[PDB]
Amino acid sequence: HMRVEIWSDIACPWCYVGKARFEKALAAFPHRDGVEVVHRSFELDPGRAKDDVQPVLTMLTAKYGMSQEQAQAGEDNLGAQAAAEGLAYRTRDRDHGSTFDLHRLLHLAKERGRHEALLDAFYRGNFADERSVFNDDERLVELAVGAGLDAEEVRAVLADPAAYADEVRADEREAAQLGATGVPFFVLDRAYGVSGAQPAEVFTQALTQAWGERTPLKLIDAEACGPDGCAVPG
Amino acid sequence: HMRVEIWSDIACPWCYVGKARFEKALAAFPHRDGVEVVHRSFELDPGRAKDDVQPVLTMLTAKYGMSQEQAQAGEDNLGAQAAAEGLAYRTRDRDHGSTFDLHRLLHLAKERGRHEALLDAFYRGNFADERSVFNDDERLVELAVGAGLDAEEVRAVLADPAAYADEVRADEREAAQLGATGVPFFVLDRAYGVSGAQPAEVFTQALTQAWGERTPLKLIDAEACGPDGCAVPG
Ligand code: NA
Ligand code: NA
Repeated sequence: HMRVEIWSDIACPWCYVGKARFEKALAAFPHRDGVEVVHRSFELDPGRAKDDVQPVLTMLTAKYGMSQEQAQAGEDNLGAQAAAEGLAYRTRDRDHGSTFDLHRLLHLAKERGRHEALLDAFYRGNFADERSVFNDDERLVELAVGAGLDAEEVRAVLADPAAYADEVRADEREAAQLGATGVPFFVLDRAYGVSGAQPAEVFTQALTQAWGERTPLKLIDAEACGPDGCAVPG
Repeated sequence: HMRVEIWSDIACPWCYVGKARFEKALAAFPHRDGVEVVHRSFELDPGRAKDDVQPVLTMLTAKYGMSQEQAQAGEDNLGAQAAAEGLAYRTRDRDHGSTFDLHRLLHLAKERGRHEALLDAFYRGNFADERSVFNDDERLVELAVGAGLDAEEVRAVLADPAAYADEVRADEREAAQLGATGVPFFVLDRAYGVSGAQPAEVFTQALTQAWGERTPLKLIDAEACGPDGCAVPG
């Protein structure tokens, strides 16, 4: 088979839309049975302070020198494209903050086999839900418990800043080495990079090309165990 | 970086010796910091019955039409090569059996971040230890608890045959697709296959070649979030 790695941040509307687009493409791919999907941490703003939560629309108009009209229109468009993938998406009063701790908790999840459940919870918590996922540990606890995780434990991870920090940074490091400066970023078989919330069409194409072009392995050759037992040479 | 996947069985003396040889090679590799090692299930005898435990030396002489002298000599040699890697290895009275349940428990471990600890425990339980790891659930419980895992839980996995069965078969399936018919089998970056307990020299070589020859990714190209925010095109 082959592996598809997907770098994303929770505070990234196209990561949320692009995940659904990819999954839709994957479900129509002829070798979906041979594909493993691995989610990977990325922070769009790793330097941001935990207590720095801002309204999205303020951020667009203030931080990006864009009009309020234009800000609203981008969000309306994102709401339309989210609906079209079967995702809820609030087009008003969204907020934005640091995701570092969310990512540490995603690694707790990845190591409780619940990675995709907590990822979807956090996305839902962010984009579908009026309550903030930022600077609110009890919110993360509730979202995490809802995803199957244990609470005393999720709390221990949140209480201990070093808990899973290495793992978050290592994912971020790997993305930086692979050339990604923006998410979502999809790496198909460590041969092809796909960037942004592409049409399921492109994703389908990317899967097929990536699959199609894997050459058999190149061997280097000694003692082994095989259908007729183990070696005894020296 | 890059990933190195290692297929092995617990009832495989060269898997045990080859793991140590690889690790030794990895520790002297200039880009060890960029390598992720993932362990993968393989059963040399998946059809074997849980209650079918045999002395190794009987198996060699009876099942492989080899002399008893020769059987003992292979084991003595394996004991020497194990010592040379810092591994204990009993050259007498080893037994051999089904590993299916061990592999299911390794997947429990992989999903408690304790994969390498339980792998080394099971190897030690098999090759260093006079007590059998085969057809003895309480032994597996003890070995598993010693490796950091929870007991009521390890027992639930052992009580439920379907627990992690899919995961074991999927690893075995992948090995079969990659052409492996014997272990240990090392796949470096999905580009190079290395088979058997090779000299750390070859492993070093394999790492270097595999690392050296990764070409940058090929991209296919849309909306993303990046250093200057998120897209708004349509
Ligand atoms: Na929210
Ligand atoms: Na033993």
